[PDB]
Amino acid sequence: GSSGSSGYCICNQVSYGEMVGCDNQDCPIEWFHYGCVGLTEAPKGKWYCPQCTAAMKRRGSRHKSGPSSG
Ligand SMILES: [Zn+2]
Ligand SMILES: [Zn+2]
Repeated sequence: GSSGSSGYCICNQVSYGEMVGCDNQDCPIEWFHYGCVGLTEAPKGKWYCPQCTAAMKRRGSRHKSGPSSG
């Protein structure tokens, strides 16, 4: 059993250093490192973690989620 860190960022590490809270409160992390996501500096506009933008993108165009059979 590995205990100690709260595992937040995608790297499964504690929430330290300059972190950017995902705009989507629903986000399971809502906290990613700047070096992990690549943010030399705070985002002027709205910033969405790579975990959401990936999901939202699929839901957008080609929104076809039917029954899995075959
Ligand atoms: Zn990280
Ligand atoms: Zn997110």
